[PDB]
Amino acid sequence: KVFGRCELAAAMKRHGLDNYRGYSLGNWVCAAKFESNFNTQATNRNTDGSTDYGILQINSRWWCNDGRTPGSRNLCNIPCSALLSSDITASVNCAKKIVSDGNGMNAWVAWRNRCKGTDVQAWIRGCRL
Repeated sequence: KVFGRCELAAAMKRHGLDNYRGYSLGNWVCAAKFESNFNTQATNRNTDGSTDYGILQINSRWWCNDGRTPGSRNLCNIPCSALLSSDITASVNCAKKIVSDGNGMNAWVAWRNRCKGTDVQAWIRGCRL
């Protein structure tokens, strides 16, 4: 399901991502905007061979099991097929973990190269929350 912008912003807010670990809603929206275009059915095979999964783009090397990435850890304890569902509960329950590894949101390169240091509250501008 392709989530709108303010549409998504609301799904996160209630799932508990608005100020999780100290990162506002704006950072989260930006993350998936550049990592999937709000598309939750989005996947992308990485060079290392692992694949990214979800509207937050989460690889199977360190966070989920896809049944084809050798050296998997699956620290989230999931299948990566679950980060494709329209319901972003599992892609949120896992994002928290990743942002609590000690790297913060630096985990997402897209955020370190496109959202970090910019006006990110503009991503929730005009949304009724």
